[PDB]
Amino acid sequence: HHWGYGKHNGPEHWHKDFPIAKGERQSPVDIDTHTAKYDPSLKPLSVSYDQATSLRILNNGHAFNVEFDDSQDKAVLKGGPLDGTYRLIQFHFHWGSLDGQGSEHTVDKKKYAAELHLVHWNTKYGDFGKAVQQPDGLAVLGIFLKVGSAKPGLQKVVDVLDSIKTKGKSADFTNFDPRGLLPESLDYWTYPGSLTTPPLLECVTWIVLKEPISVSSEQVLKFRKLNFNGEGEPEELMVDNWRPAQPLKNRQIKASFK
Ligand SMILES: NS(=O)(=O)c1ccc(Cl)s1
Ligand code: NA
Ligand code: NA
Ligand SMILES: [Zn+2]
Repeated sequence: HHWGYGKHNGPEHWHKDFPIAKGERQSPVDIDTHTAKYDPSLKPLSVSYDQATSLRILNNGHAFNVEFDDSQDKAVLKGGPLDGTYRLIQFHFHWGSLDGQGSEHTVDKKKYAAELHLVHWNTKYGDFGKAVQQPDGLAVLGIFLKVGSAKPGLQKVVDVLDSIKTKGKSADFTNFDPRGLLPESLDYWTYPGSLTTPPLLECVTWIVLKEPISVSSEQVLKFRKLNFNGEGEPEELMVDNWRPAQPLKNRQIKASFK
């Protein structure tokens, strides 16, 4: 037994090994757009990715991670709701078996085909491992994907997936520019939450962009050819690797835009 996204190990089972799954600040949530309040004290988001150094791409049996050098302030997120500098460590996606599902956050109950998470840690805590012991340790930039026209800046990711088909495979992945994954607008919603995979730690300031990016049907079809299993094991397609919306509890979602 190990956690996953199947009938016997999926989100309804996670609380048995990770009791915080039933906690007070779990993610994702539904973003009810009429209940979210504009906050004039929020700042524009500052995304500084010009000096990013990607290193490697890894199939971890749950998703694929594109990893970055986080030993200096090379790719950072400031401003917005944040009171510090947050360094990019990795990005990954969640996606569906069908175009009508796959996102973790929803917007007025609408599901997108996929969701991109750019994961950053607060530099005042020194390393990612210490940051995930803190209530303000992480900031995750979430971006919705809809199916339509292709996203050119995603294609290098699509094309390497053949070399990391199965759990545990990694490949060199240098000189990837994450600026190619952003929409035009940086307008956002924000709320306090958690990692959406075990260990489900309640360390995250979520920043979810209002504008989706559009990717082609062929791009998301290639995500769906990945495998949850290892090489030489029975093939189980890596699809529907999303957690559903969780109770909002005593939280307020704020909007950067009126
Ligand atoms: N899915 S997420 O909350 O971005 C996340 C899961 C594990 C991480 Cl490390 S970051
Ligand atoms: Na509100
Ligand atoms: Na270094
Ligand atoms: Zn995620």
